[PDB]
This record gives sequence, structure tokens and C-alpha cells, in this order.
Amino acid sequence: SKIKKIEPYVISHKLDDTRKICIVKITLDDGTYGWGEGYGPAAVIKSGIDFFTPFLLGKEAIGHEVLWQEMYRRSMDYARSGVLQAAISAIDVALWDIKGKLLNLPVSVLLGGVKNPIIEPYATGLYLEELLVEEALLYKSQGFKATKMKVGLGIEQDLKYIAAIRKAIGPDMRLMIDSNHAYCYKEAIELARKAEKFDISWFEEPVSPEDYDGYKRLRQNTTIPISGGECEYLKYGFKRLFDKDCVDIAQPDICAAGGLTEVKKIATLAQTYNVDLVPHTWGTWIAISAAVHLVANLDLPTMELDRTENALRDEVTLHKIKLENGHLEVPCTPGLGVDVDMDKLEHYLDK
Amino acid sequence: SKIKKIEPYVISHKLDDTRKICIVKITLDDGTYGWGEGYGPAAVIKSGIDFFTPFLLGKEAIGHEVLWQEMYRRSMDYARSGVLQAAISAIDVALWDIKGKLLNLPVSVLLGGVKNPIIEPYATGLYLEELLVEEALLYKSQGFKATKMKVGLGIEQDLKYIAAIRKAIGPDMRLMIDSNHAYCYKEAIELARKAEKFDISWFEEPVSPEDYDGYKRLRQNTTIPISGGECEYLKYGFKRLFDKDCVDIAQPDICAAGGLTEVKKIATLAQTYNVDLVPHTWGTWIAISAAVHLVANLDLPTMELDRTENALRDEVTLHKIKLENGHLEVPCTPGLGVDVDMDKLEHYLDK
Amino acid sequence: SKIKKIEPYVISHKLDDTRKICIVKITLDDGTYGWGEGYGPAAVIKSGIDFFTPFLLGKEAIGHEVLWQEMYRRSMDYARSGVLQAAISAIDVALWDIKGKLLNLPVSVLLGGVKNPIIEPYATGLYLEELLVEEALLYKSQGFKATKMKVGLGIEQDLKYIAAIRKAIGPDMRLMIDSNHAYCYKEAIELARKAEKFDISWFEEPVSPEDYDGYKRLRQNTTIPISGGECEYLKYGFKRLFDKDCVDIAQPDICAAGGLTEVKKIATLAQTYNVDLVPHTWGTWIAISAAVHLVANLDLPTMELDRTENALRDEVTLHKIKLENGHLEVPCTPGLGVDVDMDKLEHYLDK
Amino acid sequence: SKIKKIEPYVISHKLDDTRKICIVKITLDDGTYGWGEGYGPAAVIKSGIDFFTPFLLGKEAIGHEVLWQEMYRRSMDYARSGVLQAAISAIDVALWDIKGKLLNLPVSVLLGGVKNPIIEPYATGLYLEELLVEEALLYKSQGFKATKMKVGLGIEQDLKYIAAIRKAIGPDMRLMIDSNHAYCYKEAIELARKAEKFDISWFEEPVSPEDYDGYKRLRQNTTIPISGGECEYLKYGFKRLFDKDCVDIAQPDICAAGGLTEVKKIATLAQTYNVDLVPHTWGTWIAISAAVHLVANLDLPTMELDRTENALRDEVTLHKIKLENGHLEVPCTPGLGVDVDMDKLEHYLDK
Ligand SMILES: [Mg+2]
Ligand SMILES: [Mg+2]
Ligand SMILES: [Mg+2]
Repeated sequence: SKIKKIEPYVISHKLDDTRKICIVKITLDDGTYGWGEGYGPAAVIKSGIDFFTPFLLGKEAIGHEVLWQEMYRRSMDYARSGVLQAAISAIDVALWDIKGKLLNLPVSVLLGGVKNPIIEPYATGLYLEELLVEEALLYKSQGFKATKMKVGLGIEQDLKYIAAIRKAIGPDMRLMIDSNHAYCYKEAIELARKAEKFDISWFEEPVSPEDYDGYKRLRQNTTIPISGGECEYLKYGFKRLFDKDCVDIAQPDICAAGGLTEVKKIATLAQTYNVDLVPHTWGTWIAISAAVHLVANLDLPTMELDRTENALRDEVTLHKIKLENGHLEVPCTPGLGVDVDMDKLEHYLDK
Repeated sequence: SKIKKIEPYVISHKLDDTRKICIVKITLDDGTYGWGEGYGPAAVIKSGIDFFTPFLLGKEAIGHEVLWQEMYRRSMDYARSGVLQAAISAIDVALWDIKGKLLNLPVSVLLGGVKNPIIEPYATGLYLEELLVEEALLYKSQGFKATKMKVGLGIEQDLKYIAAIRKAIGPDMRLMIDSNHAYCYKEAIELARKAEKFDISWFEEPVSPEDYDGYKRLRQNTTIPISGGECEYLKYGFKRLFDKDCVDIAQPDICAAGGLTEVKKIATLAQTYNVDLVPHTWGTWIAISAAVHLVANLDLPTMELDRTENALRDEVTLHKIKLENGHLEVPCTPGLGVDVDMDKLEHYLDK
Repeated sequence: SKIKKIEPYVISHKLDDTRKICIVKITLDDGTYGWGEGYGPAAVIKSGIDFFTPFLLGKEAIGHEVLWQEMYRRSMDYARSGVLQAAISAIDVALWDIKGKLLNLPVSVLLGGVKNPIIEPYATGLYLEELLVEEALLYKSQGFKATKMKVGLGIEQDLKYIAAIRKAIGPDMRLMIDSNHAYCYKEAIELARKAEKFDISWFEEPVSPEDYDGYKRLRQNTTIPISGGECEYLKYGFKRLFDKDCVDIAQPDICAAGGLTEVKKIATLAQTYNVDLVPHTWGTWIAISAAVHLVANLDLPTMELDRTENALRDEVTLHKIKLENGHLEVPCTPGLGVDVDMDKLEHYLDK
Repeated sequence: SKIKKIEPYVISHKLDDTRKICIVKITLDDGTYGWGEGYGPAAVIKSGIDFFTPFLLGKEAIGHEVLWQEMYRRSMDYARSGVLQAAISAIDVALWDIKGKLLNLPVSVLLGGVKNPIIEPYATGLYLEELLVEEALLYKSQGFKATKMKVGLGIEQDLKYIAAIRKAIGPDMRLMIDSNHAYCYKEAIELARKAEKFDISWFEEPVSPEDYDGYKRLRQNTTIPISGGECEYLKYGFKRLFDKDCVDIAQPDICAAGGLTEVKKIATLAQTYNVDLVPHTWGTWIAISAAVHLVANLDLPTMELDRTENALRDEVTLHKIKLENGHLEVPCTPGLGVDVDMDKLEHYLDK
């Protein structure tokens, strides 16, 4: 019932640069382990976990909030945003896998209840040129009901590509654009106003996460819904964002914002402020699982399903979840419903 | 004058628990070195420096802002506050020691000019009971014009001790109280109203750095000036602190908030908002030096002079600065005016 | 070295009225000189310099901020805006030429670092009628990527001319309109809404610099980005402009707003408020140089390149900077990289 | 009746440094002259008048607002505050002396009507130590009902002197304190709270004219009424001061803010905002006269009566006004009721 060993692992591989992820395993005196993930710079997150590890060993895993508050009280002064929050999120997601196992229930049921047993996720596909059209047509064939494309190659370059992908997918499939704060307010509305004709479901991270007044103005000047919050941490950060009427959709990453415990608190806030929540997910199947269980408990929904090459997701992590013809099905298995192939873990670790 | 090797060093020391601070040495192709420091969890900052090190090598040190913006562009999605900011701060302070050396001028002169050639710092002395009175009497005897005491032992316990220290130091010496966000709004005004009679120069971090409305209310309900910002990072963070009329004095830590480059930008903002700036300093002389040079360029001033038991500061780092009868004299030496005893560095290092 | 002699010179020439500009030369004990410029009424600025000259002689030029603060402390009650600010600006730009020379580095590197080694400036061309089309076609042929035209001849007269210039330059070249506060809110949106179809990059000084609510409303009712701040002085003035969400682009004139020192502080503020900065430039190459070095340090960019008939700029001032096919290249020479032909200086002057 | 010659004169005199003030004489084709004054740096104001002089010659003096608007249209881009406003003020006050003479009526009657035929001004007396007490006792003996003292020598030094002057003058005479923005918010309330016991009628310029939030806060934390606006220029400047609920009393200087025309417009605004107006006066009798006529038309009042050593005020300018036992009597003579001794003018002139 008590924590015996927290074990952070930095997993990597280069494809065509490198993908460096930090992954934890918290195991109890009884052998009951739990899998969690942190989002950001792998090796920095890994040291973060090491920082909290002394104050978590021999303490009870069911009262996960008592541990979250200990980690918070310890890092408050040196955290707020960034790295130590990804360290707290990584431990949290594992304590929710433990609890799920421990109380023999999935995480969604343990968060309050499965509100959506089926989810329809969107396919993410970032960038010659005609290859993007093929990647999109693959997703439509793969049953997907929506797809998220990466923009930031230039206002006139993007509008040329957005036109091409919309022509391929037709009008029935949903399409979203993601800048990655690669544009400024003037550059964002120029793209927004011009891309409106292609029925864009939303615009993800259009300006700097620091440009709150820019987000609000963009929302006022375009019909396309405004997404943001990848870079937003804790209940306090998202309150600050919602008080500014910035986004139509809040996108906290479970692995970054403060884990399942805090993204649930952010979900309460989103609700009160009457703002939609679609979490951000860009890691292994441990990361994806936490989102599966969160959107199930959220009140057909969508979630981020990275279709990009990644053997740290497909090979290192083992999911029980089922996806056929754009629809994903929430698992009933205790905890997140994930494991790590310890041979593929050792093969893909870092030096 | 390109960067050839960035070298982060975690140095440990237990007295009566442990004091673990991270430090950097950036050395150019020409063997010009510069010393820097990060504030927060040593081993986490140390990995942070390692994160930016690949994109800093083979780049010119004089154009320090080009490097700051590269580090920012790289961490803007996974930082905003905490750990990666103290990694950016640490590199910055060392690039200012390099520039100082390189152009054969002190940092203050290189920040714009020595406005205050003499500064009068305050003595910090945290916690049987009668020992606190002796530590204070020592500081008054040592020439100090002001002293900062730590509070959070209970409203009635603090008021008992604040009365004792004021009785010892008399009326001529300034005295400040520091909660360390160990109090809530109701607990803070209870102490503030009760401690008003013992002439308190300021109340440092009275409530949570997240409780902006609490700071503002406390400022409205007490005569004692309100200090805060230890836990505030970047120009964007201090703009939101100032927009909410929270503090009378803003206290950014150079080694945490974004280095000398950003604390200077925070100084421009503080100026525009007509709010005083006294930086936070709690490290080695690499950290103290950066503050010496910053308050010199700021427009008799004070700064944080840690007077606690610290061999890591007093032994590993070598300062040139002179202090006699409460007054500190800004050095004219190129750069920060600091060096590291490489034998005491090897002796005090962490495994 | 210390300041031995500040020398203001009012220079003029009538072409087809007169252009009366004031310039300064600050000369050190060691004969190190620095060239500066003030923007506004020459003879009034010239007396301004004379006002500060007594309190600047025998003082050190490297600690330029110590001098800026002396000039400020002296003229704060009788300044805030206008004439004495252009007096402080003129001295500042020359102390930055001195420092550049003194420390053997260009101004941009000395402001923090060259962020943009290449800039693409815009051609200014103010006003029968068919002559304007030829002036524009000349700029397009001269490789310019953008051109700024003067408007204020009447809503229907301007829309007639804007149509003509856009027809000549085609769709690939950028085009901006400048009212010179010659329009009121009702007259401004009438032009804005009608001129949109001609792809206008921005609208410069659309209403009175005093009509902040007019600027905000115009921004809300038109797609064309709103420029302004020519007439704005100091960090306090620009804070006041940004607090009211007036402009998309802030245009401080280095030679008017408070020199390189203050336009840099305005640049920190613009950054915090997430508003673009394109400085205003309308003088000699002393003025153009200061902007070259400022936009280089700012984070392809543009700047104001006056392409009208002016011999005080082309004959009295000597530049090192290179311009070939719309692109300008930041110089590496110590200081601004400018000199004054003292024979042409004596030739163009005032009794 | 057109303007034939505008003549600015810079008059200098050293006592125990120099007092350099600029004065104007506008004379019509018919030999009707009018005397004016500008407040600030004499030689800078003198060049300002020279700037507008070309666009004022051969134009009618009764339609003074047509001239004010011409000067404004010309200066707005390079003025807003300071020097060019004091040039516009100087011309304005002389056009009001002309109009007064021209229509054979005093200025107060020509501003709308004498509301107060008798006004009780205050004696200004800035700074061994015991000499201040004697200067105050002289004023009480001279009949004065109120006196304004200069503060900024240090919080404990001022409280020592304020106590001394109050002891001498007794309880019946009013007493006001003037910082001259020599204090910051923390330093201002320290002085305000401590000086409350000495019945202070008002606190003039307590913080920087730029620290609007400081003024507002000080007003909230002290019982002593807050004065300010010396450094405020135009109707636009005073609207922004009043919008922020800064002052209890607005103090525009006629010779600086925009002359009698603008201080009257500022008076309309002050009225609408329900804020008192006591103008700032620190020049010759040309300046004092303009205030006599303005407070007469304002709706027993007070005004600034400089009682220091001033040979330019008492020798160069000739007044008709009468003062006996603290009460001043508004003159009925056409215009301001002032002349200049042309021999003492030629004597005190500058090179
Ligand atoms: Mg995204
Ligand atoms: Mg502290
Ligand atoms: Mg313009």
C-alpha cells in the first residue's frame, strides 16, 4: 500500500531527429506498479522526479492528493510553470494507474464515472508538398472523422496547403490548424480570415501563450474557434487564461499541467467558465491512456491522437484500448490499462 | 569570441540539512571564462543547462541577447517559470561576466552606468529564541543599517519575537519580516496590524505568490509596505504582478527570473509602473555580484546579503567586493568581479 | 574619456520649401567624437542641447544612462514630451556613437546583439497625379519590397490614387498609407473600409495622437493594421498608448522619444505588451543609422527609409551601410558607422 | 487689427544661482502692445516663440483662438507638453492683454466675468533652519492667511521643520507642503501620515507627475488634500489626470499649460470633474496678472504669490494690482494691467 521505488526512464530514438521522452514506474511494497509520463525535456523531467522521490517513498499511494500537495508544498517556490510540473504530472498519472489497479476499477470510473464510453480522436500530421495530401487521404481511409495539420510555413504557403488538404478530404471530414505560436496577431488574423472558407474546426496555439490580449482579439476578429493552453500550467494558470476570455477550447496536457488530479481541477474550472476542454497529448500510450480516461469522465468527444512516427509510443508502451473506423473505446481494465515492454524499454533507453 | 565549453557544477554541503546550489562556467575558444549561477533545485537546473548547451556552443558571447532569445525560443513551450528559467539565468549571468572581462569593464557600467557606487545591504537571519536576539545584536555591531527576519512560527509567536528583536536593535536600525508564503490573507493582516508598532520596513512574501488579490487587499489594510516576486519569472510575470497593484517593492532573483538581461528588462517595467526594485539574493558570490552590479545600475539603495552559515558561498566563490560599517562598495574590476577556488569546487561537488 | 565639447548645428536647404534639421557632435578630452540627431524644430532643439550642455561637460560618456538620468532629472518638470525630449535624444544617439567607437563595437552588438543582420526598409513618397505612379514604379525597379504613401487629400481623392499606385506596383509589393493625423475617426474608417481591397500593410497616424479611443475603435472596425506613436514620447507615453490597445505597430522616433536608451526601454515594453515596433525615421543618416542598429537588435524586419529629395541627409552625412535590391545590411563598424562632411556642414547652415 | 511684431526677451538675474525667464511683447499695426510670459527654460521658450512668429504676423489679435489653433496645428506633432506649450502660452497671455486693451476691459471680465473681486493669495518660501521660522513670521505679520513651504530635505528633517513653522504661525494661519516630486509613494505617505497633526491644507506635487497610481493611492491613505498638475499640459493632459482621480486640487500654470485660453478650457473640465483649481504661478507680474484675472473668473479664493527674491519680477515688470493685509484686489484696468520698464528690460537682458 506504500511506495517502495519510483523509477524514471528517459527513452529515445532517431527516425528522420530524436524523440526523447521521460517515463515513470512507481511500485508499491506489494509489487503493484503504476505507469506515468511527463511532458517536455526528458532529462530535465527525469531529474525533477528524482527531486520528489525522497519525500514520496514509504507514503500511501491511494491518498494521491496528499502526495500531490506534498510535491506542491516542496516545489511551489521553484515551479508554477514548466519542468517541475511535468515531474509532478508524471508521478500523478502513475498514482492513478496504481489506484485504478489497487481498487480494481479503470481511471475514468475512479475520476467520477464514464460519461462517454466511445471517443472519436483526431489524427495529427505535421510536415514534397503532395506527400501531405497522401498522409491526409490515409487518415480518411483509416476511418478518422477529423485531422489536425501543422501551419507556420508562411501565410501564403499555408493557405496553398490548407486548400490542397481540404480538396482531398472533401467537406465531411473535420480539419484543424496548429501554428505552434509561430505567428503574431497580425499574421494570425491574416491566416484566419483567409482560411475561413476551408471550414476550419479550430486554430491551435495561434499566438504566443503570453499574448492573452492577442488571443482575445483574434477570437473577436475570426469565426474559427481559438484553441490554447498547451503552455498553461495548474488551476491558477488556466483561471488567469479564462478570466481573459482567450480560448473557445482549453488544451491542458495531463503530463505537463499537473497530472490527472490537476487536469480534473482545470476541468471543474473549464466547466464553471463554460469553456470546452480537449486535452493536449503528444507522448507514449501511457500519455494517451490518461487522456482516454479523462475525456471519458469529461461532460461524441475528441482527443489528440499522434499519428506521427514514434516507436516509444508503439513499441515501448502496450495499450489494451481498441480503435476501429475513427472510433476509440474506453477500456474497463483496472488503472490506465497500460504496460511497458521492458525489453523494448532497455533497447530504447538513453546513455 | 565563440563559446567552446559550458560546464555546470552541482556543489553540496550539510551544516545543521544540505545546501545544494548549481553553478556554470562558460569558456570561449580564447579561454575567456565567465561564472554564472541558477536559483532553485541544483540537479534540475544542472540538467537544464545541459539542455541548452547543444544550441549555445560555437556562438559569440558579446551578443548575449541573441543567445537569450535562442534559449527562450527553445524553452518557451516547456518553461515560462521555474527550473528552465534558472538554467537561462545561470548562462546569462556567466555571459555578463564574459562580456565584462571581454570589454574590460564591470557589469554595472556595461548595464548602462554606475548610478550608486555605494550600496547598504541588509542582513538575513532565519531561525533557543534568545539566540535570535544575539544574531541581531551581532549585525548592528557589524555596522548593518537593516536586518531581515524570518516569520511563520505563528502569529502570537512571531509578535513575541519581533518585539524582542526591535527591543535589542533599538529604533535606529531598520527591520523587515519574511513569511515565505507561510500565511493566508487572514493570518497576514493579523500579523501586519499587530507588528505595525515595531516599525517594519516591509513584509516579504506575505501570502501565496498565486494570491494576487490577497497581496492587493493586504496592501490596502496595512501601513507596512508589501514585498513580493521571489517566485515571479520573466518580464511577462512581473507585468501581471504590477497590473494588479500587488507590491510596493518587487523582488526578482537574477539567478531565477531570467538573469541580468531579464532583471534589467523587469527594472524598465518596474520603473514605468513606478514600483521599487530590491532583488532577491540567496546563493554564492556569483549571485551576490550580479545583484551588486544590478542595484549599482538601478535608479542609498539596499540588496539581499545572506549572513547565514554558508561555506558553499564563502569557500567555493571568491569575491573582490569590500564591506565596512554597513556600506558595500561596487567593484571596478572587469565582469562580476568573482572567481571559483577549483580545489574547494572539487571538494564540495556532488556525485 | 570625459566630455570636453557638445556642438549643436542647425542645418538647412531649400529645394522646391526648406528642411531645417538639428545635429550634435559630442567630443571627448581624447578627441573621440560622436554624431547625434534630434527630431522636430531644429532651432528649438538646438537651444535644448545648449540647456543640458553645462551639466554634461567633464562627465564620462560610457555610463550614458547616468547622463540620461541627469538630463531627465533636470528637464522632467519642463519636458515630458516634445522639444527637450529631442534634445535628450540627440545627445543620447551621439553617446551611443561614442560608446560604439570607445568599446570598438557597432551599436546593435552594444544594445545586446545583432538579431537581424539584414533589414528590408520601405520607401516613403509624399505628394500632377501621374508623377506619383512614376515615383512608385522607380521604387519597385530599385528592388524595394514595400512603399509608404501619403494620404490626406480627401477620402475620394486618396482612394483614386491608392487604386493607381496598387495598379502600377502590382500585388507582390507591400503598400502602406500615412494620414499625418489629417483625418478624424469617421473620415479614417471611411478610407480604411474602402482602401482594404488594395491590400494595405498598415495605416500610419490615422487620427489625432490624442484620440486614443479613436485608434482602438478604428482597429476594431478595420482589417488594415493601425500604426502610431510618431508623436509619443518616453516609456511612460508608450505605456499609456499600449494600455489602451491603440496600435498593432508602435512607431517611436529614436531622435524624438528619448534616444537609443529610451527607444530600447520602449522596445522592452512593446515586447511585454506583445506589440510590434517599427521606428519612425525622417532625418539624416545619423538618424537612419540609429534605426539600422535598433531594428538589428529588435526581435525580415523593416524600417523607415526616406526616399524624398534631401541633401542634408545625402550630402552633410556620410554612411557606411550598403543597400542593394530592397535589402539593407547592418554595418560592423564601431558606433553608428556615420560621419559628417564638415565642408558640406559649413555650406548648409543657419545665420 | 493685425500683428506687426512679436518680440521675445530672455531676462537674467543672479541673487544667492541665476533666474532666467522669457517674456513676449506682441505689437499690432496700430501700436497696441500686449505683454506675455512663458514658464520653463527661457532660451528654449524664446526659440519656440521664434518658431511660431512667421505664421502669426499679419493676422488679427481679437480672434486669439484662431491663432491658438494655428500654433497648435503647427506644433502638435512635436509638442503635446513642455517647451512649445510655454511658447504657445506666452503668445496667448499677450493676445489676452491686447484684447483687454483693444476692447477697453480687464481680462477677468473678458473671460466671462469677475466672480471674485478680492482674492487671498498664499506666500511661497523655500529653503540656517531658524531663518525659515523668521520668513514665515514675516508673512503672518504681512497679513497673509496661508503660506506654502518647500519639503524634500528628508522625512525626519521636514517633520522637524513643519513642526517649527506651525509652532511660529500658530493654528489660525493655513500651511501647505510642496515636495517637487522629490518623494516616492512610500516616502510620501510616511511624510503625509506624520505631518497630518500639523493641519496641512494640501500636499503639492507629492510624487512624480508620471506616477498617477501613486497620487490616487496617497489620496486614499492620507487626510491631507493632494495637489498636482504643475507638469500637466493641455485639456487632454488634464482630462487624463482627472480620469484617474489623482488630485483634490488641479494646479495648471497659465504660462506653461496653454495660456489663458487653455487654462480656461482646463477650468471647464475641472468643473465637470468637480475638482478644485488653484493655478501654479512662479514668474513676473505678467504671469501673476494672468492668474489674478483667471481666479477672478473662476467659480475667498487663493493663488500662488511668489514672495522670494526676484528682481526680474519686481523691477522689469510693473503691476497696478493692490495687496493689503493678505487680500489682493482684482484690477479694472484694460488687459492684464501690466507694463515692462524698458530700461530695466535692456539692463537685465541676456547675450
Ligand atoms: Mg499544438
Ligand atoms: Mg525572501
Ligand atoms: Mg509619418
